[PDB]
Amino acid sequence: PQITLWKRPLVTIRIGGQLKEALLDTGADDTVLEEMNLPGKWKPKMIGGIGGFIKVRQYDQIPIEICGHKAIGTVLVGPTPVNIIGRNLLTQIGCTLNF
Amino acid sequence: PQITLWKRPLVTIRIGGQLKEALLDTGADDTVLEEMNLPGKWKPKMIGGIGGFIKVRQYDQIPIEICGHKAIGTVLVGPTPVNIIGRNLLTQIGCTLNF
Ligand SMILES: CC[C@H](C)CN(C[C@@H](O)[C@H](Cc1ccccc1)NC(=O)c1cccc(O)c1)S(=O)(=O)c1ccc(-c2ccno2)s1
Repeated sequence: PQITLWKRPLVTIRIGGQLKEALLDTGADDTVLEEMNLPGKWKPKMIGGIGGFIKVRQYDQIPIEICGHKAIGTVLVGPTPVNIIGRNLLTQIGCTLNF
Repeated sequence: PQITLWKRPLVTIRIGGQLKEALLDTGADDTVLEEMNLPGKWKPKMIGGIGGFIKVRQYDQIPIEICGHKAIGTVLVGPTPVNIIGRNLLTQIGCTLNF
C-alpha cells in the first residue's frame, strides 16, 4: 500500500500466531517489541533512543508478517514505549519513503 | 525522490542560517531538533521514547526547508542525539511510505 502520515502509520503484524499493532518507524534501526514471550535462544543487547539506553533481548530469524508481507529477521524485545517496526524489516518488505 | 531504508534516511534541512542533517522519521509525531537558540515564543514539553523522556522547547510556525520543499510548523528543540523530521512536516513535503 501507500501510507500517508497525517495519522500514525500503525499496522497489524502477525508473530508467533499472535496479532499485534506496530508502528512503521523509519527512524528506528531495529524492530523493537514490548515485553512478550518468544521461543529459542536470545542474546542480551543494549540499544539507545531519545531518552538513553535500555536492555533488550535479541531474537534472530523471527518471522513477522507485516500488512501481509513476510519478513524473517531480528526482533528486539524490551521496554519500548510502543511496538516499532524498524529499518531491518522495513527493507525486507520493500518499504520506501517517497516525496 | 524515492528513499530506500538500507541506511538511515538522512536528508539536508535548512532552518534559517543553519543547514543540518535530519532523519525522515515516520515514528516521530513531531519534529525534534538538536539544541539551538531559535527566536520567538515557546513552551516546555516532555517527550518520551526509547530510554525515557527528554525535555524540549516547542516552537510553532517555524519554516524549515527539506530538500528544497517548503514546510512550516511545530519544532521541538532539545537534547536529542539526532535531528528528526516528524510527521507534522513530512506530510507538508508530500512524503509517504510505500511497499
Ligand atoms: C515512541 C516511538 C518512537 C520510539 C519515537 N521516537 C522516534 C524513533 O524513530 C527514534 C528516533 C531516534 C533515532 C536515533 C536516536 C534517537 C531517536 N528511534 C529510536 O528510538 C531508535 C533509533 C535507533 C535504533 C533503535 O532501536 C531505536 S522518538 O525519537 O523518541 C520521538 C520523536 C518525536 C517524538 C514526539 C513525541 C511527541 N511529539 O513528538 S518521540
